[PDB]
Amino acid sequence: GVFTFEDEITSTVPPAKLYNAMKDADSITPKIIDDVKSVEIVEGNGGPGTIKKLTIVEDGETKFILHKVESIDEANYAYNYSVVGGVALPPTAEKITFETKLVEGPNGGSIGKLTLKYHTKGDAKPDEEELKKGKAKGEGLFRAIEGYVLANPTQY
Ligand code: NA
Repeated sequence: GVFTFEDEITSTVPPAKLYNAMKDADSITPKIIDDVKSVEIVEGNGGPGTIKKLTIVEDGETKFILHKVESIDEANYAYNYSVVGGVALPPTAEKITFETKLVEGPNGGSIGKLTLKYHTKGDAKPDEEELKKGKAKGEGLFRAIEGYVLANPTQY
């Protein structure tokens, strides 16, 4: 089964810029996140369908996460990707998607929804903590991306 959660948020950065930064996740993430060290394309051209491998060190031990790029709606400032392998997936959970949608803000800010789709195996329901870890993680990347942009205004 699949279980969906939606969270709403705002940013001072206009959505067009956040979106650009969002598309450049491979580049930025290793810089902003201490534990992320690299992102490599395994197969695909960076578009939807692409499979990526993230290398991390956590508590000094190297680990791998596997991502799939789900869709892109540039006109709509939407960037979606799923965690398809690695540390975030318990056996009941087959995948976890993170979707980010941005809309025009009142103050030349961005209005955005973070959607988490938790796909479990069979009738299993999501673990409470995994869900909590996943929400924090989604929100975390968004903030990190926002931070990079504030730090560097003209890059995007
Ligand atoms: Na790093």
